[PDB]
Amino acid sequence: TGVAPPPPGWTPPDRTPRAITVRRLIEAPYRELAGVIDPANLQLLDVSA
Amino acid sequence: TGVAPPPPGWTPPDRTPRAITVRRLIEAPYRELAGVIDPANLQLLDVSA
Repeated sequence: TGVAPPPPGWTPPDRTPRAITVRRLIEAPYRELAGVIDPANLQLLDVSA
Repeated sequence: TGVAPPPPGWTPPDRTPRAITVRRLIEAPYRELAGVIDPANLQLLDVSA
């Protein structure tokens, strides 16, 4: 025959999870602990926490 | 013609949010704070809170 069938099917999504390339680790300063931890528990926190 | 078509369609619900007419503001007494706040944080609360 002359005609040919082209690819178009469903084109499944390519989820295939990849590893994260951009990232970072940090230490939480007192600013967040002040606003996310209640005073009663915060005051008992030692300086080395 | 003689016959006429009456309204009945779907009668869409009238959601159309309105403003609240009845309301009030209050100050929470110690009764609720006692039962909703743990003792450790409550005891540190000043008298002016």
